[PDB]
Amino acid sequence: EPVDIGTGDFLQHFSVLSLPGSLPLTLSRFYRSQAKGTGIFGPKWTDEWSCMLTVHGNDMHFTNHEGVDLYYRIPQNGIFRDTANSRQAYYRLSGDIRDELTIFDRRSQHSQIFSLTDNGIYLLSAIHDRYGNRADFIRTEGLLTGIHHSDGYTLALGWQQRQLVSIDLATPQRQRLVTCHYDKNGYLAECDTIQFSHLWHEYTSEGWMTRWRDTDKTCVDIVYDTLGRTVSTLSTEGYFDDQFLYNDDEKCTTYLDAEGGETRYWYNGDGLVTRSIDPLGREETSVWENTRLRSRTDALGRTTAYDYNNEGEISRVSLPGGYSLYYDYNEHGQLTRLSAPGNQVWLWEYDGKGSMVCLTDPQGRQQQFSYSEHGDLLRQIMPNGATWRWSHDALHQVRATTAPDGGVTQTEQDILGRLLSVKDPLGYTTQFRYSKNHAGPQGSVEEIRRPDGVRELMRQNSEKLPESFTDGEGNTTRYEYGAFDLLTAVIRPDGERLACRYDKLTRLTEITNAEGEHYRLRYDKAGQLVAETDFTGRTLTYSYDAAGRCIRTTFPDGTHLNRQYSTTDQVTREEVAQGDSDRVLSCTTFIYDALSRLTEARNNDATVTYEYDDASRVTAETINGRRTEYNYDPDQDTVSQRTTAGITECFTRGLTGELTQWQIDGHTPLTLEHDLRGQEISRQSEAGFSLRQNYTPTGMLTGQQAGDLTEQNPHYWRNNTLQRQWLYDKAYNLTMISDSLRGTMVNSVTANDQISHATWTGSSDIPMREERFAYDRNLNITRRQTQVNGVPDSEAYQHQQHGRVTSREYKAWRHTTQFVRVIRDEQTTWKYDVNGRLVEKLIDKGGYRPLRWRYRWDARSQLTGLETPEGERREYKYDPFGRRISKRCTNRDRPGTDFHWNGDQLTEEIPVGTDGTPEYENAIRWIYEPGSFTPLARYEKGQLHYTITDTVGRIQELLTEDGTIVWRGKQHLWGREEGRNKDDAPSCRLRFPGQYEDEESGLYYNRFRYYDCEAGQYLCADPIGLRGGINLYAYAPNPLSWIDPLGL
Repeated sequence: EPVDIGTGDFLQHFSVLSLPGSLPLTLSRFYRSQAKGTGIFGPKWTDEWSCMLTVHGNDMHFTNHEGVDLYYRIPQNGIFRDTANSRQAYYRLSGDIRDELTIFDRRSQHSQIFSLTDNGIYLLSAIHDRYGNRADFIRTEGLLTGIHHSDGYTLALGWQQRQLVSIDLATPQRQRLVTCHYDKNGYLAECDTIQFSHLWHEYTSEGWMTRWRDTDKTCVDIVYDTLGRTVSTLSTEGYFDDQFLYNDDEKCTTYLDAEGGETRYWYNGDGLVTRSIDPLGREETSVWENTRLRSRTDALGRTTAYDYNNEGEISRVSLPGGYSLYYDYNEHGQLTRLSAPGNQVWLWEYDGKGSMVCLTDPQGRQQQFSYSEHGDLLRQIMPNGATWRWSHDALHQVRATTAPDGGVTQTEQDILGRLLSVKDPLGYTTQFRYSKNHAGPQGSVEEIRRPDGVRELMRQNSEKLPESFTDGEGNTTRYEYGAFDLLTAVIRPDGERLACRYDKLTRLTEITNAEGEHYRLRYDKAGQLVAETDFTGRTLTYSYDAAGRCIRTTFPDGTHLNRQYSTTDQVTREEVAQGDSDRVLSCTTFIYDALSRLTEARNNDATVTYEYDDASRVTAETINGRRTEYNYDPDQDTVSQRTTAGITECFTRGLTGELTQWQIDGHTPLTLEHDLRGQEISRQSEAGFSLRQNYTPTGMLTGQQAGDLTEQNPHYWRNNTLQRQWLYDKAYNLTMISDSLRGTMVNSVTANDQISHATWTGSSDIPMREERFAYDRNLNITRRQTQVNGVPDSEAYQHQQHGRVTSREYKAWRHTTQFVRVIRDEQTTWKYDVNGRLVEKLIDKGGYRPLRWRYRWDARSQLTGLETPEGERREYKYDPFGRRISKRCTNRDRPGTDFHWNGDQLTEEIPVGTDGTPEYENAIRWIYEPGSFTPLARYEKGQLHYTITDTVGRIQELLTEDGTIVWRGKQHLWGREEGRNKDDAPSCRLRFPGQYEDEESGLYYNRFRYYDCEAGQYLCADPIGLRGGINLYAYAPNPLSWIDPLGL
């Protein structure tokens, strides 16, 4: 909003200064081209330090920080008392005109004092709160020259020929905050601020701003008509080449944006818009009542209404769909009650100074807050008794926090509020140093000193935007910007560029990856994304309704995905149609209750229902008849008990909400301990299972010990102990693993933090097994070579096209005695359909019959069918949320598997006989904490196994309750599992978080996509597009650093 539609005013509002304290001191500057007001920054600019009351006849005129005028009738006795004006009722004027006048703001509980000067004028002399925190304004020769804050600092304002040139922090420290210059006519020409922007301005003789610019890329030219109305803008880089048309007879203003769109506004006598029509013809109307908004109706006809109480606050909001929100206040305008549908009520209680001392939630639970005399929050008591405490520095910023467990976190900040140091409950200190660029452009550097010795650098440019980041190993990422602070380039530590380009309204239209290929986006006249074409040339098209809700997505093959919405913008129905026939191939329904809570989702393959309690907490999720029930801790809203098929689990949590005990089906419980930083140091079962874990100064998981709790009986726990250690480089890449069961692993990483060499060694210094990796410009795998005992074992080179693997050569060697000869030689080719889905993988094994895989998909790019080299057919089905619920062999003698879920967690794999009968009594239950993707236990036929997981949450060991190691994982870098376990050992198909191995394909099912752990890629494009990254097929650049549990 650069232009006031109701007047044609050019408008600008910029932050100037923001000083922390008990009473925060904030300053800004507001510009209006046709304004007549003056502030501390000269004519045409207004500010919060220049408000004044002036006598006009029998009225007092209040001039606020925008130049708006509110009138107050002077009482017969000349004494104001809680006097208000309905146009802005939150302002309350009190006081005798012969003494001093006070404006109380009901919105903030702050007060402004105005003192008599000259010609019936009351200038701003103080600001204070209800605790007495006060800022005094000192004026000499009529000019504001000093400010004294009760926290203990002072400001000095420097004037030259009655023009403000400087604002300085004077005591207890001397610091320049703002510097100003003016043109030949006295208008503010330049304003450099220490915390915010540094801008220049140019004006006509009347003060009409014809140009403004920043320090580098932004420069805008504004043109006015003879009446002072803004008619055009244009930035030097082309952005916002806009025009403005005015029809004062019709009271209509037209906005012609730089991309050909036309927006018409109809305004009232107060300049408020009563009706607008957007570039697509969509209309929105508003009803005003003396500058007070009473209703608003969108293009769909949905109306939101606002009622008000006798004091000017909103008392009722009527929402589309019959929902109303009620607001009640105390005599000072502080919200004391909020009433929402579903009989949800919040209560706030205030003491004599306006401090919020007690909050009552809809369930009647109370939170008590205790304050100091000057308003500092000192203590908070939660419903369960958990107590937080805070102390504060001289500027009333928090300097120490005591957690419910007594752990203390100390923070230190400077006068500008920048963080200087942090000492955690275990005494580890991180330091932050800042330094300004005194030479050249106005850059700055921030250095981070971590308690492990790591030093990191964070540089800013003259626009105070991130310019570069250098990690603890010296790798530097750089950033470049255009006008309006648009990110135009990212330069990776390896030197490669990622570029972005925008249209004349600053909407992103093109991304260029390091390879040089382009991802393009197209918009309609209203800014809605109507098309996008990825690097593979695949185009999707979108359609929206009158409220901007996407109602159709069109795929290259012709299919449409239609969506219908309820009045509350919730998807009620989804449909799949094909081509020119609007024939429905499938439909998915979503049903909601009277509180708009999803109660049933249904497609052709699954029905999912949800039950709720009065607090809208999910108490039951059912999937095709399989019901999981929940109970909740009454104080923490955490799951305290869950049951599926008669098997009940119990969750016990501490004051902070940490898991302290877990128990299932009457088995011996699992108890867990945490340290003062909240990190788990041990978990334990009296049956015998025991696991200790320790962390680095920055919280890295770095040590694990299992078995022999007290080192009392090493002979008894022989072959049932584990010592594991993880070491990291100064960029926090996992570079070394010590594992008492497997050996030692050493990793080398690239500047992109990608592993280029991984070596496992056991008892011989020569590495037993090595993996060597190379990557292309998009950080996708190219080369993989393996070595066994220092002998070349196999070599593969895969080739990407448009970011997805297309072909690969592979060869393997047999070792003769010292010689090597090729014993396997094969080329693989990948083939994708026009929608970006892998449809064929063909392996030409030289000297053999070819091996071919074929994949069938649905319109949502879900893998519905798989054909093997032998001709067998597997089939998969998914619920309305994309959760695979079943797996069937459609043409052989292979038992199927049903899948049960809790939210995003695969909780049960249920064997299905060839006659289709599920074997619920043989189900394998995986135990997760709710919301977590890391399993803690496994339950099958009354047998409980505990897990030990690595640094990414992957299972490495399964142990019985008494601590016997039964399963041992062994993986190649990118996830291929190949540990050899006993035949009777429990199966463990879980891999990386969210991944499940299908033994019929070797693929890892990963929620929304299937993962190829050999190519390191997914079998189709990311269904969320750019929102998952610019690598649409890649898994993660480093599989020991990042995870992707949803496959997105």
